[PDB]
Amino acid sequence: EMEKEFEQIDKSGSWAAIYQDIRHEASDFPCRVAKLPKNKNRNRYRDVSPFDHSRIKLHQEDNDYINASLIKMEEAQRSYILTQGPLPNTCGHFWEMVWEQKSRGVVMLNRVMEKGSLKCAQYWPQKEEKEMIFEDTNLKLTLISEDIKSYYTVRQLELENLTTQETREILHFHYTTWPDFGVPESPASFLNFLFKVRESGSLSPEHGPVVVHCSAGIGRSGTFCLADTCLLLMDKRKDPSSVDIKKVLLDMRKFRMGLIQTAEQLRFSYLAVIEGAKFIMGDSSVQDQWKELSHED
Ligand SMILES: NC(=O)[C@H](CCC(=O)O)NC(=O)c1ccc2cc(C(F)(F)P(=O)(O)O)ccc2c1
Repeated sequence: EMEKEFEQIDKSGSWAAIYQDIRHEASDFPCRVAKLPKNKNRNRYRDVSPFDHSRIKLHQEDNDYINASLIKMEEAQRSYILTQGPLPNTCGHFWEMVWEQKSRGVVMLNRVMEKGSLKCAQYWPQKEEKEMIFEDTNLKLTLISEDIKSYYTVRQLELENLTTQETREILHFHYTTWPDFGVPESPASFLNFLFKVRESGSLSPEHGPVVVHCSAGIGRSGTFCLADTCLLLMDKRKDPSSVDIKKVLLDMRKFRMGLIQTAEQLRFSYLAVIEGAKFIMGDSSVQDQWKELSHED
């Protein structure tokens, strides 16, 4: 029982313990390819690498490496590609990955400038008159429109494979107020963001997996995916009471290491899922409650 467990853990103040027990149970698979001397500059962080069994491969011959993982949730029937914030030298690989995996949406949960350093490279154009070209991967990216809100910006991008001259629309959902190792403003804000992503059609099975990222591609990225997966499960299982957030997070960590970086982020996932459960069990008629509470404007 989810809500019961939440109160139980809250009262005794066991969030750090619960979280740490999860870390101590977390799967462990090799990241041999990530550690090859030729991929050192393709990794943002030394301790954050994709497992070999689930890493996304680039359809390049000389080097198919990119720090990205395919989180394949079998029961929930949803895949997500979690990846690190692109480096100055991996933006072409990033968009290449987007192209080859046929993703339709990209979810950015961090800021290019967090605290005081490159927490991510500026991988999309900021002005529609100044398209970006990644000569290494033969891709062109142009900004078509932007929809700025208080805590998130949604963008329409046109990615073109210059070899094929084929064009595609990519939706970019950027959560601009989620601090590294921090939590969203509230379950409402987060859920308002999640549902807009759901509504765009970016998560549909007719498209490639949505590409989700923050700085390392594990904390905020993990919190986002855990919530979405648990909500999916509560909408599918005979009884949502059976959805164990802890077990869900553990199956996710079989695909990428370090998902959810703080006890507070795990606690927030409980909060987000419980709140989101309300608007899945019929009461969806008042979803606008989140849009109002999130402020948005
Ligand atoms: N300089 C490094 O590469 C060290 C290495 C630490 C070690 O080797 O033990 N690791 C990091 O700097 C390092 C590791 C995980 C992070 C995780 C986050 C994050 F949780 F906020 P995320 O949501 O962006 O994944 C942000 C920054 C993060 C930095």
